[PDB]
Amino acid sequence: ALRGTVTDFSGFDGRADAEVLRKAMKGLGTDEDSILNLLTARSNAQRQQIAEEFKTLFGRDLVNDMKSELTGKFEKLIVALMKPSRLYDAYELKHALKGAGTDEKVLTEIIASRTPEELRAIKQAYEEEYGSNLEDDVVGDTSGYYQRMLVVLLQANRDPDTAIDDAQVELDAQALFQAGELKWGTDEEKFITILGTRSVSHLRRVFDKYMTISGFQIEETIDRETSGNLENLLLAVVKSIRSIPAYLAETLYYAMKGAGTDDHTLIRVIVSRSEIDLFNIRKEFRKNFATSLYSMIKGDTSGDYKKALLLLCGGE
Ligand SMILES: [Ca+2]
Ligand SMILES: [Ca+2]
Ligand SMILES: [Ca+2]
Ligand SMILES: [Ca+2]
Ligand SMILES: [Ca+2]
Ligand SMILES: [Ca+2]
Ligand SMILES: [Ca+2]
Repeated sequence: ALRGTVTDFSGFDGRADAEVLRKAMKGLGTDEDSILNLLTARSNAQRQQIAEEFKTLFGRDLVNDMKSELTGKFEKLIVALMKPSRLYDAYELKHALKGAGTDEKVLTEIIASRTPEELRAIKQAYEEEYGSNLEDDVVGDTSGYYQRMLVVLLQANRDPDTAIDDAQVELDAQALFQAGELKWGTDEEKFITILGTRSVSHLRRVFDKYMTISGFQIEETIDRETSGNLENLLLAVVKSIRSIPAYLAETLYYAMKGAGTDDHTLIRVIVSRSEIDLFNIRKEFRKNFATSLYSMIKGDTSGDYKKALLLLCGGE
């Protein structure tokens, strides 16, 4: 089913690539284009082996040398590209959570779209890297039913997908209907429990059944019932339940639609998904916005940043 756009380079020689990169950085100036070109064509695992070889040949740290060399967006992109896969989401969440700053955009995006298996992996990689517990960090920086919905999701405890029980499907669509539209106010506790714990395939049936009973798609009710971060988060969760690729594709579209470019989100989703499902994300993107992702990136960005980004997307 899923497909990323970056694979392992056949005929990889770690040590040959470290020499290319030394040479691209040695002395006056920088050859961005050999870096760019070499690195968007190696898998993340291969980038780690290259970083190892560079260190045993030159006693130098590859990423440190690269960030003295490079600047701006392209620096940020090559650095994200060099982050170990198993550490990148942990890193982005730690960086969303920190200082005064908490950036709900990133927290909502990662935690709503990662599977239980990935949230487990992420929670383990965060405490082992940052010496703080992820849940405790989120709680500390968030409030309300937004906070609670993130903790539910952080339990990575969604029900398995067994066979569908149609009475349960009816029972949950009716409960959501009584919790929001038939309610003066909203029973957010009900929404967080059903949306937060039920298996994915059962929620796909609930959403349709909800449509049938109410005449509304669940998104429309979420929008009528809730405001702010919690609205944002429940929308993100619902979208991810129907399709993580499609959700991420519209995260992308909106980063670079809104006049400027949310370079942070562009780098973050392209790099995070490049070996998971970025192919399928480009599919959902062509389907819904009637542009190729390539064409939209090619026009919203520039330089070596644009070149690297397009080599990572691929497409026609
Ligand atoms: Ca140099
Ligand atoms: Ca720099
Ligand atoms: Ca904070
Ligand atoms: Ca709190
Ligand atoms: Ca209501
Ligand atoms: Ca609203
Ligand atoms: Ca734009």
